[PDB]
Amino acid sequence: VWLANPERYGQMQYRYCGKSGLRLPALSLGLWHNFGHVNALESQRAILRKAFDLGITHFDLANNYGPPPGSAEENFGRLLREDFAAYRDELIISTKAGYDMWPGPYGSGGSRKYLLASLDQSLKRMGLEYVDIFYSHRVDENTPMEETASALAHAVQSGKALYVGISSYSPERTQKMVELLREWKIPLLIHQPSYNLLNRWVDKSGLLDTLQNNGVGCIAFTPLAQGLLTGKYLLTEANLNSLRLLNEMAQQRGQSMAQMALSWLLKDDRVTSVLIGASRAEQLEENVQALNNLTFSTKELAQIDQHIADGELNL
Amino acid sequence: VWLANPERYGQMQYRYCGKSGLRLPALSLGLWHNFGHVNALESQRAILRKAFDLGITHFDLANNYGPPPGSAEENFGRLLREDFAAYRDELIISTKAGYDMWPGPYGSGGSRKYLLASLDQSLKRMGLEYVDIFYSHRVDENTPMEETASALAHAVQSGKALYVGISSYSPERTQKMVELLREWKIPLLIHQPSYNLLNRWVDKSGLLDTLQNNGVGCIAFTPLAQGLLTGKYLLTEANLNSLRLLNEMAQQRGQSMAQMALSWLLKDDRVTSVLIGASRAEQLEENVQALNNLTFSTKELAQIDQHIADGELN
Amino acid sequence: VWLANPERYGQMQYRYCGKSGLRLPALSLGLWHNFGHVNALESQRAILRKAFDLGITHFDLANNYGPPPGSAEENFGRLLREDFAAYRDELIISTKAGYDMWPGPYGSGGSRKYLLASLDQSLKRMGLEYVDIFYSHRVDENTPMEETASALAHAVQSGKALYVGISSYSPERTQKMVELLREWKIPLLIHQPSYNLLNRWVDKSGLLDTLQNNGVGCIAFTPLAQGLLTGKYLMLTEANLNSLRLLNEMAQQRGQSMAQMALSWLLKDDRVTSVLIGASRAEQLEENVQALNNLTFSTKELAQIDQHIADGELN
Amino acid sequence: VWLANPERYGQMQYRYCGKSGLRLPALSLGLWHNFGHVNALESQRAILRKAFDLGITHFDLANNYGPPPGSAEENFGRLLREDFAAYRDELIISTKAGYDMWPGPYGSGGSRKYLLASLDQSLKRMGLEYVDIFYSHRVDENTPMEETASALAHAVQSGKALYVGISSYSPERTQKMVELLREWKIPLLIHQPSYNLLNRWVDKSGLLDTLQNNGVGCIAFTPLAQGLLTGKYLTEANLNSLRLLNEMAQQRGQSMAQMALSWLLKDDRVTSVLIGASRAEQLEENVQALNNLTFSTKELAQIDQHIADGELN
Ligand SMILES: [Mg+2]
Ligand SMILES: [Mg+2]
Ligand SMILES: [Mg+2]
Ligand SMILES: [Mg+2]
Ligand SMILES: [Mg+2]
Repeated sequence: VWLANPERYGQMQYRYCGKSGLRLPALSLGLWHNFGHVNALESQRAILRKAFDLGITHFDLANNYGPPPGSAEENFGRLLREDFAAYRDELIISTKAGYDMWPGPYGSGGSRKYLLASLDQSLKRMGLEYVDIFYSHRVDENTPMEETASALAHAVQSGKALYVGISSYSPERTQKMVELLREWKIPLLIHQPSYNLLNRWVDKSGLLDTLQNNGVGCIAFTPLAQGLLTGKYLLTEANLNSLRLLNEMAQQRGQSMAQMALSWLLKDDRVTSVLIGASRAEQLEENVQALNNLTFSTKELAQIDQHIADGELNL
Repeated sequence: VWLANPERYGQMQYRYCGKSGLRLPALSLGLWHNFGHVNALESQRAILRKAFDLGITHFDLANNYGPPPGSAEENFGRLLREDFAAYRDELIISTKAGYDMWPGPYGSGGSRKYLLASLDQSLKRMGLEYVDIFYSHRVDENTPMEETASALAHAVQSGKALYVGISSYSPERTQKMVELLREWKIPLLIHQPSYNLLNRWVDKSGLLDTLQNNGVGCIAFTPLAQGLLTGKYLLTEANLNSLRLLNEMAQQRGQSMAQMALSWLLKDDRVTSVLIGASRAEQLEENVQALNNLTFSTKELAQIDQHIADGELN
Repeated sequence: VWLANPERYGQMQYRYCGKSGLRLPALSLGLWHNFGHVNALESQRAILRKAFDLGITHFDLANNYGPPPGSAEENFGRLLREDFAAYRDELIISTKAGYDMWPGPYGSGGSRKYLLASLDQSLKRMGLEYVDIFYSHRVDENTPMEETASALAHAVQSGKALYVGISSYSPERTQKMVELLREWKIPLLIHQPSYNLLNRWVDKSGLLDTLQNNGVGCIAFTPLAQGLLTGKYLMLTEANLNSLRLLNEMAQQRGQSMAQMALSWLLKDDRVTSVLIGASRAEQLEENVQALNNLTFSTKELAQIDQHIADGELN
Repeated sequence: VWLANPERYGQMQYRYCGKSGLRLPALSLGLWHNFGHVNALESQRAILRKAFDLGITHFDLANNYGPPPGSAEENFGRLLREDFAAYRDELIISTKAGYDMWPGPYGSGGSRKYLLASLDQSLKRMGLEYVDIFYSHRVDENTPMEETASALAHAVQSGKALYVGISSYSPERTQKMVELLREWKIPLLIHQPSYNLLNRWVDKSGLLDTLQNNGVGCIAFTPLAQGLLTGKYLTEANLNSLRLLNEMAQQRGQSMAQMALSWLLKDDRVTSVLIGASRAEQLEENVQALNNLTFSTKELAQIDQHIADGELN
């Protein structure tokens, strides 16, 4: 019998997701790694318990997370049953379909066949009646967006998803999805782009403007650029020199490199949340302290950008 | 085996709820207090049985009623199983979501997540396939009403609620909710404001007009002003003085103070029902007698208001 | 094990119901009487089996048929399970709600509460997943027809009724229900009025114009005027009886019983989809279906029939 | 325990169905014959396993396939449970209602009663929660198309079919069905007409254009004209011209059947051809039609002349 920390909601910051009434914690837990069959369940159990004890109420999955595919959803489902039976209505659970999941022409893409069959598979693996958010995981240029939208719509109408999201859609395609969903009287809840210090496509492309204009939230995937924006590597000598200079700016702020990278994303109120792909419980404890310093000077932002340019860190 | 009073429908007055074809008893039972795990089930049983024997067919609940939260729904569900198994289709059962119910950001307010997870919890606690009326229990300024309305609409489309209501919404927000639900071809059935002799926000604000203009019914919550209108207290000296003068008017009518307060709400067609929160069976027998004198003269209505103004009883 | 007549579809006439693709037998069986707990089930069984062996595929019920109320549905459900388990998809089963069924304010009228609670009760009594036609049984002036229509629409969308009907609605109210159901993209299937030789409200009112203009079928209730148009009575006046005697003489000249002529008269053209026969024994069905052998009337005969009705004051 | 061929997706060609995102294999398996209660289940099993091993992921049924009616659905359902329990999400399974299925006024045609009762029967026989495509199997001139379309829409909204199709509808009635389903926000996925070298109503009539303009797929039923466009073989004149067509196939390095299938698949106007195989080896043979999908103008003219001259229509 496990009792979550009674003070779990006392320190975490929650942000409304776009124009919706749904509040996400400013850091959410992603299950892309660390939750497959290659990872001991004991380590997974410690990560989920620590996340919820820190107030992290959103756990982001996809059909193909593991490895092998599906196994993150299976393991999460087991841990939900063991440790979170009383707490499911305090959690926001997502999953997704769009990348390669199972073999053959219906195991990938944006088709109604793949999306609705995959959703049914994910619900069965996780042992849930519904997910809080179902995403289209990526753009399928070969399926008309009307088909994809109408599948997202069916998942909501049929009670298998409370809300729907998209991931890695351009501003123009985001706009079209919002309009198509509005035909079914469903607001697009949320967009999940890759977004961090080193990958600024969402600001350059004007995605953040499209999202605010349509009241859609934004949750940053790979906010730590897969370990580049942590202590980890402290590729080219110029890259590393600029990473060292960024780490010095973080130290000036009393922050770790990772904390500053997360604070940097959470400086825009147009970012709803940042997805932390934590591999041990201590990482969550350290990352959430980013919330202690969310302001940057003009000079700081200019210097950050200048170090990124110098080191050619825009990969 | 319990057999309800065969004459239960013979005396109660029923009112159509706004423009709808649903008839509510002019007095309904509210379960805000008295039905928690802190109250013995035998006392609850005797209240529910008496209410139905008097023709009271509408039982009003909300997710957080108890204490603790959820326990009034649980206890009601047990009693429905034990005593009302043959009668469920003779009852109108409501519940609601909006106030704090469970910890964290999804346990309060107007979101789709909270309303729909809460409704599922309530149906499970009560052992019901659906409720007859599902409410948004209060305004959430931080959820768009489009979202709250769509969640109510989903509850109806999916067969978990027959009708929908709102509680404590301004006239402007109530109008907007009527419009938003009409986009789903669902009429807003009912609004549950606080309304009694001493608190007439619904009238001054224009809400009663908004409800009639849209065919929405009105069920008065705290019609006895939480004891102020029962002579429980017979507060400033001028308050107390005006309460005693009100009680004298009641006595001139052959009524208790509680009975006059209820008759006053029921004096015309602007109120569908008044929600009585009984702690014992006898209170119900006494309150339903209000129906024997629903008439007030112009002079009586003026003198009531004068006493209230004089005592600053607003 | 009971095997229905292999030749059952060979002689019955079927009529498309209004503009729809649903074909009703020109004679249907109604369970208004003879199917209550006051009637032995062996008698009921003989009636249903005979009906179906004659090609009568439409069995018309209502929540309150018995007595007591609901017992016709229960008895029918038992016989369906015992004798018609392989034949349900060959049957058109209807039920209704609108008259007094259970005590109190939700047990009568047109409200969404009553209609939807009642349809659940009926499906449980009959042991069916759905009925083929669900009716509003009568007008409720105190429920808006938008509420009654929405209730019927919900029965269809939820899969508990394939089609919907109304009974005893005026032309103007019929037209409104058609428009209201069309907002849900549902056509009104059918109208069940009382209609027979002695009761021509449907003609005189304009109902038959409304039904044709909107493609709604018409199923005649009490086509034998509760025994007035049979052998039974040959309180009624001497003038009434004299005219009924002369009508029976007309029937005999056509080689028909009075009941057969009364049924042929309704079915003489395409304004009536079916006539509801309320048989109390198997033989009655055999006799009534033979009305189909003579559906033609001359202009002189029609005028003569009306004259005897006027002379005898039989309206 | 049966393990499908790991290389099954490596050679088959898949075509997007109309404007949709659903990819059908260029050859699909039809179960019109060979899957009845008159056919041993071991032979059916070998056929379905071979199909899937070749990458044929679409299996096309209808209520009344057998004989007796319903039996193809029942047998396919058994083989799905035995051999394809892990693979159902890789399959596209259709069924249909429209022709004579059961006795009486509700057992044929286009009515909501028939289509929805029939789909429930088909799901039960097959042991499926839903089919991937549900068809109206033929035109019913006595049911308003609004009724048929609404019943197809209900099958989709209720989760009993992912997509909807029609079969043997004129271009005018096709166009009407597309419009009616669009009122329900459902795209017509696919049309299944009879189409082969000897039967070109779909081209003559304007249908292929109607399908193209509305983004609807086209799957050819009886692509081998019921054995006429194979080795198998009614007049002396007919037989003469079938001999000559066979020579043209031999020039291309094809059997008559391979050429007849290549001819349908020669351009993008056909999504798939429905093969009704009676033994596994036929499928191995027919799939090689994909090796040669090109025809010169001279071949195309010569084919047509042999058919003209032989009376083959
Ligand atoms: Mg696994
Ligand atoms: Mg364990
Ligand atoms: Mg007990
Ligand atoms: Mg028996
Ligand atoms: Mg076997």
